[PDB]
Order: sequence, then structure tokens, then C-alpha cells
Amino acid sequence: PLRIVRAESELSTQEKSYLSAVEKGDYASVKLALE
Amino acid sequence: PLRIVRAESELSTQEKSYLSAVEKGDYASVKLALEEAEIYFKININCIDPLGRTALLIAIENENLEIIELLLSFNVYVGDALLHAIRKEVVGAVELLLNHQFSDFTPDITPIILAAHTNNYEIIKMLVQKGVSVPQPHVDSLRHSRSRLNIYKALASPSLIALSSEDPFLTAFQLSWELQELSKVENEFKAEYEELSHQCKHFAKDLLDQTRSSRELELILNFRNELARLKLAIKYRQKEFVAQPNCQQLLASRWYDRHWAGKLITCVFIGLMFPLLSLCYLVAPKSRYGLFIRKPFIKFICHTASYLTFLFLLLLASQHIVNPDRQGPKPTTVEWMILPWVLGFIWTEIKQMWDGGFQDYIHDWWNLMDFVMNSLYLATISLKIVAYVKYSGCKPRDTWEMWHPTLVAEAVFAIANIFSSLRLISLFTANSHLGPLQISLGRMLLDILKFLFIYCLVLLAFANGLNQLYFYYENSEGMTCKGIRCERQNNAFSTLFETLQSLFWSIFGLISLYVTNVKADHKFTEFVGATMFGTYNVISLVVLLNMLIAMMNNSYQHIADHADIEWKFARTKLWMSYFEEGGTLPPPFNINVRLNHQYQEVLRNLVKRYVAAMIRDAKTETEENFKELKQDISSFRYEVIGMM
Ligand SMILES: Cn1c(=O)n(CCCO)c(=O)c2c1nc(Oc1ccc(/N=N\c3ccccc3)c(OC(F)(F)F)c1)n2Cc1ccc(Cl)cc1
Repeated sequence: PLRIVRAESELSTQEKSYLSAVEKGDYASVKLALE
Repeated sequence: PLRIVRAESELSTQEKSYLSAVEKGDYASVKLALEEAEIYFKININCIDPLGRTALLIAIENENLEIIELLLSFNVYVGDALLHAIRKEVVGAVELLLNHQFSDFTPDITPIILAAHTNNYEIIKMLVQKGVSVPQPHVDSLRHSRSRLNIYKALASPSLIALSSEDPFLTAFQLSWELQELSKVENEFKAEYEELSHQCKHFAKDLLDQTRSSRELELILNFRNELARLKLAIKYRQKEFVAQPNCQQLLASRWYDRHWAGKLITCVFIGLMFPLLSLCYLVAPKSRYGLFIRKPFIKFICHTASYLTFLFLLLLASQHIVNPDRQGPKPTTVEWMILPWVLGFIWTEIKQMWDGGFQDYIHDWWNLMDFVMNSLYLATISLKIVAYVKYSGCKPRDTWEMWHPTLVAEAVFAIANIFSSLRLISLFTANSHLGPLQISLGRMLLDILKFLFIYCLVLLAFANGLNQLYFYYENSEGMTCKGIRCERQNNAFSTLFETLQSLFWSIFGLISLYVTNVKADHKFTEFVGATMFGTYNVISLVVLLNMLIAMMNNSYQHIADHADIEWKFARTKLWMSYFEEGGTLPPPFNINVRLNHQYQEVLRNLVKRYVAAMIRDAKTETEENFKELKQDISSFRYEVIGMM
């Protein structure tokens, strides 16, 4: 059989860095992204 | 003794600092070590340590991704680090290792199989997003058996079922069954095949446990007449899927559709008036009194009362009032009101035949206990009808031959009342107190059957010995009776039949001690016979009946661990037989376009909630306290870097 991804989509290519910023924690980048 | 190292070489001196640098985390030092222009520093970057880990293995062990990227940008050896990263479940390193002779992983282990073994939702999702295929399970018997087990161990992971399927319920049922029949045709990894099937039974229960409202639970259990999916789960022996509080409540609501003393009298009152409401089902199946019998609870009471009516007059067929002794008698009054019940039971069995075919129809105990009694009743009818037309005359009963057909018919009729009255215990799976007791009592009974094969050999051996010793002294001179079943027991060990009977009645102490004597002054043979009888008594009563207690006492504890999920399963099986028409008459009076879309939407909601719950539970569990330290350390480091 061929395993596939069912009923799912992709998040983003630029929001991954924004999420990782709050994942690791850095006030500068997190603030800058929102501002 | 003198000890020296066997088959080991020394690596180097310069590389020790390089290994320590990549271990500790000196990012600049490892960059400098790899920084070689037009000449190598004689330092082998792809060197191994006494511990056996490569430079890339040390880095992925310490989670330091920066040195991992530094090493990868210099083209160090790669090809085994991806599997180690997946095994360590470091998600950051997996992506890096993906967008780029001694091994510790079996040559059949693909990265997808190892990821499914680890059971990580993120790693499996990342791997499948690029497109991977799991091989289909169908010389070197060691590798082929292991390869099959690794594919099944990775095909049963809950994450893969929830991530790639069309109906996570059906795949859980089918895979759990084919993993159960594969544990017996492969009886060398049976322990690791039963457990793999066990975890596929709880997945369906957990997926069903995520229901929020009553409407969606009904749609799940009515997918593909009524309760179509529930009947499918009973087929695959899904005990955990059925013994769940929500579906138990749903079934109880249909079943019932008061106090301890306020229920027994109500049941008696309802059962006393069963014929009226049963005739109402034939005269006019309407709401006033014909729809009452349609309630499963009401139907169960009436059938129980009707069967007790048959049992009551069965006790009235042995009252002296109802007939003298005479050859070939016409049946008495009771027999003509007994015949309808026997005919109804035979009719019910024949009706049950059409959906069976000896496939799971004869394995159940209370089907082979009904076939025997029906056969006995038919044989009684045949023998009585044979004796009626070819015999007559009020000859005294003390003159008939021992093989007279009337005697045999009476005997087989008597052997048939013991089996009809022993099926009332099958109705104990409806009481909350007597229910679990019967189920647990019938499970510590295959252990007793295994213990008979030793007693039947000891008995045969001692019977052979005693008969061989005593067969020379048979006598029947001046005695009215002969055997052990009279007042003056004699000829106890003269033949093999009487010897096998004498050693059975000695368990209960019903055989005396003067049966080991002979009509001669041979004290040597009498002493040997007595010693053999005593040796048989010792073996079977203090050595063999104390190991049956000892091994039943240590087998009841396992049965009581899971005894509510089996009693509820049996009770649901009993309940579902009364839900539909085709039997709503006591034995006495016996003669898609959008449903798929809605189901898929509910399935999506259930799968998403289950994924959220599993990731929440796995992430949190002491383990949550580890993340905060790293988070605050990283925040402090970033703050310091920003200030500098
Ligand atoms: C097997 N037998 C026997 O058939 N007859 C009947 C023959 C006469 O009709 C005995 O009379 C007898 C006996 N055995 C005995 O002595 C024992 C008893 C029990 C032992 N052990 N355990 C148990 C365990 C549970 C319950 C009962 C006994 C045991 O253990 C041993 F020493 F290791 F042998 C030895 N006697 C009595 C006797 C007669 C003559 C002498 Cl000189 C000495 C003793």
C-alpha cells in the first residue's frame, strides 16, 4: 500500500519562524514580528 | 590471571580534543577544526570513538543543532544519522537530515517503519508528506520472521491509522483479528503477537470515548438496519468496544424502553399473565396489549416464565397419581402438554440452523447442550412410538427383559430432564450479582479439563494392576447379588469394569475394606492388594486433589482482573437477541448521498480530538518541567546576545 496524508493541509513558510521564535523565546524577534 | 585487550585498536591523540569540543558544545572550536584549506590537519573528521559514536552521533545526542548544521555543511559521512535521529525523536535534526561496515539497525528497517515504531505524530507526518510506502506483509527463516514482525509492529501504531486511513474503526477491527490468528500459526513469538493485538483493541475504545453528544454516538453505531456497526463489533470479539459506559447506557435505554421488593413482585405479576399478552400479539398486534410484548424486557420475562411453566409440569410427570404398570402405554396427560414445548425447541433450533452451518454455531456450549437434549427427546419419542404399536398387556414389571423398549425410553427421557434444567444457569447473565460469578466459574473450567488426563492415567494403571492381581479369585457361588452395589460387597476386583468402578467410588469412601479379601488363606496376595489400594488412595486424594486446589486458586486471580468487560459483553450479546421480531412468541405458543458525509465529518472530529488528547498526554507526562528550564535558559541567552 501507499501511505498518504489524508484531510490535512500546510501551515506556512514564513509563519514557521514566527512560531519558533516563541517556541525558543526571544523578545526582540517576537515583538518585531508582531509590530 | 593476566588480562589483555582482545581485538581493539587506538584511534588518535589530536582527535580527542575534537571529540570533546563537539561534545561540550564549542561551536567556534568545531568550526576551526573542520576549517582546513588546501591541506588536511591529519585529523580524521569521520573518526570513531571507543564508545562507538561518530561525530554526527555525538551532536544529535546532545540536541545541539548548530554543530549538527556546521558538520553537515562540511560534508561529513551521512547515511546512518537519520535513523538514529528518528529513534531519538529529535524533530529538529530529522528535517535537517532529510533536506540534504557496522550498523546498529537491522538491514530491513526503513525510516518510516522506525518512525512508526517510535509512534511520533510529527515525524510520521513529515515523512509521509514527502511520500513513503509501507511494504505489504506476505531460505533464511530468521530474517523473514523478523521482517514480518517489524512491518506488523509498525502497521499497528495508532498514529499511522489516524494519519492515513479511510475508516480508523474498520482498520482497527480487521488488523486486531489477523494479528490474533497469526499468534498461533507462529507459536514462537506468541507473547509479542498477542500484545500487538491488545493495543489495537483499546484504540477503538479510545476513539469512541471522544464522543461529545448523543446524536453522533448513534450515527457511529448505525453506519452501514439498526445498530449495524455494533453487530459488526461483536463479530470481531471487540470486548472493550462493547463494554463502554456510553454504548451500555444506549443499549439499556432500548432494553428497558422501583426497589428490591418492588421489582420481584412486578416481575412475578408480569410473568403470571404472559399468555394473555402473547395471544394479543396474534389476535391484534396493536398498542393496547400487543405492543407490550414488543418491549425487550417484557419479552425476556415472558420467555423465562414460559420456560418455567414447562419445568413445572416436568416435575408433575413423576407424581404417582398420573397410571399402573403395563407394556406399551399411551402417553399420559402431562406428555401431551409437554410435546408442544419439545416441538417448539426443535423448531427454534432448526430456525437457528439456517444462519449457522457448524461455523461458530457448534463451538458455543449452550448449543451443543441443546442439540444433545433435543436428540434425547427425539429418541424418547421414537422409542415410545415403537413400543406402543408392537406391545401390549399388563404384565408385571418384575418380569420384563432388561432391554425392553419402554425401560430404555424412560431412561433416555430421564437423562433428558437433567439437561433441560441445567440451562437455567445460562440466564444468570442478566443479574448484576450472579452474572460475573457464572462467567468466572466457566473460565476456571478448562483448567480442570487439563487435569483429568493425569487422573485417567493413574486410575487406568492401578485398575490394570488390581485386576491382574485379583482376577484369579472370581466366584459367584451362593450369592444373590454380585458387585459393589449391594449390601454385602463382593467381587470388587474380578473384572476390569468392576475394577474401574471400584476405584471411582473409593474417592468418596463408598467402598469398604473387606472387599480386598478372598475365600482362601493367602495373606500375601491380600496384603499386596490392600497395599495397592492404599497407594491409589494416597496418590489421588492427598497428592492429586491438593494440586487441583492449588492451581485453581492461582488461576482465579487472573480471571477476576478482567471480569466486568466479559460479563457486559455476554449480557449485550444476550440483549441484542430480543431487539428484533422473529421470536416474539413464547415457545408454548410458537406454532449513501449524505450519511457518508455526516459519518466522515463525525470521524474527522473524533480523530482530531483523539490526536489532541494523545499529544497532550504524551507531551506532559515531570517531563513538562524539563521544557521550562531550557526555555528560560534560551531566553536568557538570547537576551544576553541582544544586549551584546
Ligand atoms: C501405602 N500404605 C498402605 O497401602 N497400607 C495398607 C496396607 C495394609 O492393608 C498401609 O498400611 C500403610 C501404607 N503406608 C504406611 O505408612 C505410611 C503411611 C503414609 C505415608 N505418607 N504419607 C501420607 C500422606 C497423606 C496421607 C496419608 C499418608 C508414609 O510415607 C512413607 F513413610 F514415606 F512411606 C508411610 N502404612 C502403614 C504402615 C504399615 C506397616 C509399616 Cl511397617 C509401617 C507403616
